[PDB]
Amino acid sequence: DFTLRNARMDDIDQIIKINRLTLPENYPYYFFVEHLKEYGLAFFVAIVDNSVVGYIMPRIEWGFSNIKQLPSLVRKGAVVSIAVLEEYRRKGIATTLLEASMKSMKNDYNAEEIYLAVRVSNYPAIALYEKLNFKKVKVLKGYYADGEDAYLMARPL
Ligand SMILES: CC(=O)SCCNC(=O)CCNC(=O)[C@H](O)C(C)(C)COP(=O)(O)OP(=O)(O)OC[C@H]1O[C@@H](n2cnc3c(N)ncnc32)[C@H](O)[C@@H]1OP(=O)(O)O
Ligand SMILES: [Ca+2]
Repeated sequence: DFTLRNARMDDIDQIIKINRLTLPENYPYYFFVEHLKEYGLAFFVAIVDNSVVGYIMPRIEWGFSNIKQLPSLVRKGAVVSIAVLEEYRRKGIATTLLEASMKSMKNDYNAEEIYLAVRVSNYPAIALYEKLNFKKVKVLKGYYADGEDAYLMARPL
C-alpha cells in the first residue's frame, strides 16, 4: 500500500521536509532541484495516499572506479540521499526505491557501478545496503560535519 513513481517539481518541499526530519545532512532547495533536473530518471519518491513518505536522490558522474583499479574513467551512479519516514519503515520501501534507482542508473544513464557514503554508526542503513550487495570499500575519516566517519560503499551494476 505504497506506490513508486519518479519525483516531480511539486514533490520537492515534501522531500525537503522528509530530509529535515530524518537526516542531519540538510541540503538547500536548489540542490534538490538541480538533481531532479539533471538525474530525474533515477530520482524516485514513494507515495502513500497522495503524500510522499520516502525518496531517493541520485547523482550520475564520471570518476575513477571503486570496484577495480583502472587508470581510466568509468560512469558511476551515487546515492546522494535516501530516507523513509519512520512511520512507514520496514515495509520494503527503501529497498524498492534503491532498486528502482539502480535500474535507471544502469539503463537510462549507462552507469556501470554505484556508490554511497554512510555513517559508521548508521547500522540500519548499513544492513540495508549490505542486503543489496553493497560492500565496504574505504573508511572516510571525519567525513561528516560532526566529525563522524563514513563507510564508502559500492557494488557493480
Ligand atoms: C544518505 C545516505 O546515503 S545514508 C542515510 C540513510 N537514510 C537514513 O538514515 C534516514 C533514517 N532512516 C531511514 O530512513 C530508513 O531506516 C532507511 C532508509 C535506512 C531504511 O528504510 P526502510 O524502508 O525501513 O528499509 P527496508 O524496509 O527496505 O528494509 C530492507 C532491509 O534493510 C534492513 N534494515 C532496514 N532497517 C533496519 C533496521 N532498523 N534495523 C535492522 N535492519 C534494518 C533489514 O535487513 C531489512 O530487511 P527486512 O526488514 O526484511 O528484515
Ligand atoms: Ca548516514
